[PDB]
Amino acid sequence: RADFIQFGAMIHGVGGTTDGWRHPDVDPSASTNIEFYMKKAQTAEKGLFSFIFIADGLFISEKSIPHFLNRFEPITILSALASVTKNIGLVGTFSTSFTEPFTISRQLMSLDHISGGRAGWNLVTSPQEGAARNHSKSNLPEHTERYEIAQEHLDVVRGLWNSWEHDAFIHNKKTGQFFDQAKLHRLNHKGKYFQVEGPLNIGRSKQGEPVVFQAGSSETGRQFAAKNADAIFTHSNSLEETKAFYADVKSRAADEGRDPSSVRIFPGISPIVADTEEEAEKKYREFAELIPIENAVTYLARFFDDYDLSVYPLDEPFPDIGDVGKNAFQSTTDRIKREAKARNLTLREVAQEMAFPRTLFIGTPERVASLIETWFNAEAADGFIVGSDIPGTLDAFVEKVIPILQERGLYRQDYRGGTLRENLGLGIPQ
Amino acid sequence: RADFIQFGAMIHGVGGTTDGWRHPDVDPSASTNIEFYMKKAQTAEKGLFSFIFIADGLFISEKSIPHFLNRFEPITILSALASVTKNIGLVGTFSTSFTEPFTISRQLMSLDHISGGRAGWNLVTSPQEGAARNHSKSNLPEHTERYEIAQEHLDVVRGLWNSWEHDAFIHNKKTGQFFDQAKLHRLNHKGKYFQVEGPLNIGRSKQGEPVVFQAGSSETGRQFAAKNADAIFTHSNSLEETKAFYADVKSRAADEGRDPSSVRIFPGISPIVADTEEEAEKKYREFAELIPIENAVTYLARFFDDYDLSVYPLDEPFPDIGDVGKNAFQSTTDRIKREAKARNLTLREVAQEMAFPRTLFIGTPERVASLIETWFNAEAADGFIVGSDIPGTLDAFVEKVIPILQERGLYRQDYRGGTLRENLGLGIPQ
Repeated sequence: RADFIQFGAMIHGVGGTTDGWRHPDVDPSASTNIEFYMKKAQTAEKGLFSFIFIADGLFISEKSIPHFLNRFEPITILSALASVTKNIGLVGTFSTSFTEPFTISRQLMSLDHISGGRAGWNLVTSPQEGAARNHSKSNLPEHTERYEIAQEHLDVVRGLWNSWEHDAFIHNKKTGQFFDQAKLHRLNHKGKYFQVEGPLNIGRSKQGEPVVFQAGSSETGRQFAAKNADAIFTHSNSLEETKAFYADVKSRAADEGRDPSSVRIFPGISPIVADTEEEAEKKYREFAELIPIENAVTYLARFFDDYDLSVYPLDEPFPDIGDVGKNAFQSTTDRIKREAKARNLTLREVAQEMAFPRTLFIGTPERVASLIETWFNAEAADGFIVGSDIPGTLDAFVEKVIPILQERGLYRQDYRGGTLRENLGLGIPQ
Repeated sequence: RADFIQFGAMIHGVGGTTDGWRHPDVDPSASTNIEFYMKKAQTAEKGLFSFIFIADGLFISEKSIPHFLNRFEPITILSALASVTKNIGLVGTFSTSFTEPFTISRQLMSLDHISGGRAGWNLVTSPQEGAARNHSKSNLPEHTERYEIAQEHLDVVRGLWNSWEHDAFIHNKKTGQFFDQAKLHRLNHKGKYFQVEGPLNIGRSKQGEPVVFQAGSSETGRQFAAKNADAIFTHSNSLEETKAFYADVKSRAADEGRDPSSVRIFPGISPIVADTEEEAEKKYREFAELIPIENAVTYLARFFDDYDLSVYPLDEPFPDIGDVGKNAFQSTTDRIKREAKARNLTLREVAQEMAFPRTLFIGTPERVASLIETWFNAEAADGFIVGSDIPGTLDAFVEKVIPILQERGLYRQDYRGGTLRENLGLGIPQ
């Protein structure tokens, strides 16, 4: 391909699982540990990653995963990371549901100035229902209305970012003209959900304004992202599904009058790289074995409801149970039955793999680089957002996979520039 | 006195005046210049200052002073400064009028974790009226209602900060107990202005929770600050007025059932320190002369409305105009008349001094240290918040005034600790 592949690094504290933090290598305080976040950010920058990504959440219970219980908030951790990094982008999740767009617009643009033009906004339209009750609302608006709110919120945020033209600040000490008043613009916005006069009290950044990311998956969300986003996150459940998503979103973007190459699609992967196939599998198994087996069998039991799995000896082959019946997730049960037979899995192993599935992107650096190249050449991805919950995985990826991609001409030898737009290959608007 | 005096440093970009940025020494981009903010923060830390302070604003027009037009937002710049400082506090202005307390609570507590327990909140109840129209409101609530909103907002913020007990996170890998569920508390708040279920998704910091600052000056604001604040900002218009403010607020705090020593009162000063009296006066005059004289005479004309000041030659003594009449600011006009006669000021000089008054805290390091000691011993101040708009003033203060205060036993030789509470002399609540 003519362009280069890009990577982002999701920094996610003690990770996305219930029990991964119990591994001997995991620092259980990682989610509020500034050293952990700084070290991961600098590892990603060493790998020339275009950005780091901080997810977010606004509602928890006693059953939330450990990372969700106690974690940094995104604009603060990204601003702190700006001071100890140089070129890597800083992408944070903020919802359109609660905060006023003037506040979000200021905070993102301020990060964009602090960082020299590296800010990005992952826009979330639909938080958990319970989040409404943390923000003085009885309930969230309905799906359709949440996307109308999000469109108006984003329009106001981008309108405010353009309050000042890029050359508005003359700073002429001799004449006393600090700014050119013809280059200052009030928004004067009076919409259904927001009324915002302006102007914003911060000007254009070195990349013009922050980059917008979105992870819309529904019909409505795919269309919203194709209309509005610079980059789109998606899943990597299969090459076929991701290829279909990519083609659909790129087509929708053309329908909206955009150049499809200006929308960069980033599936999420969590690769497990080791020097040998067996070593990588051993690392996967160490983490899959952390789940309390009774919890995994109980969750497995949801797909074989007509049986008590407790009578089956754990360390014997998975039973030829399953029959047919009919459950809302029955095609799941036949994939489970087929995999268990294909690899002669025990009941314990089936339970463990269901609680923590094995990534396709597992094995030698050469295999993982080749898979990544294949997805890139197949137009399933313009890049990947790399998770690294298992300790050492980001370091292994940067040290071992990146040099192969560089040697094959798919990855740059150094940063293209100092702004997120430049490193993603986007133009800067004014 | 038995305690030590403390200082904060207000970092304020190109400063608080209309024309100070035109001085040859001022960087006119300072207000969005990360290097400027980092250098000032590190100078204050060199001086063992207990905190830096970032003011804020939420509404501008073409006539706003240059710093207000284009400036960092506080939580972002404070988080960026956390990474490049060690012990100094990080105090930011946020209003209770627009943002939900869950958001403010998270962002402040996240800064408190990033920084190791150095966050502070300057709580503003009453922003400019125009700010309402930047946040989807027709108008701000009335004075009384703004303070009721602020009380409920603060109560929710502090309630959320106590969602987790300080020892809630067990992190027991062997048992799988990440937290003690008996040490997690929902707020379940249902008030007039806010409804917030909780819990917050971040735990206690190394100082428990952030410190609250307030600058209430009205009867209502003084009472609100005495009830709620750990530290209070005020003006330094005269020793007598500041002494009266100090005694009043300390008495109100005792009325609210608090130990008055747990409320630290910080008047604001902008000292101009030089090796000689004449050198310091020369620096003052360089900045006072920057104002376009027609603008200063026009503003001066508001106190002598029954005369055209344009007929009076600029460089002759100030005219014996003024008579009596009666204007809402007439006692001002007699102070002006009396000063102009006392120092034989020209019309130009009177205009310049009105546009930019000369601080009492001007002159040699020995004079400025002695004045500061006098205000401290007179119980006008527990410390001062130091402005340094004139380039070099913070450096001169740190290099020349601080060592005198240390030699006289009024200032520590090193930081008391790494948290803002410790350095202010406050206890930590749990």
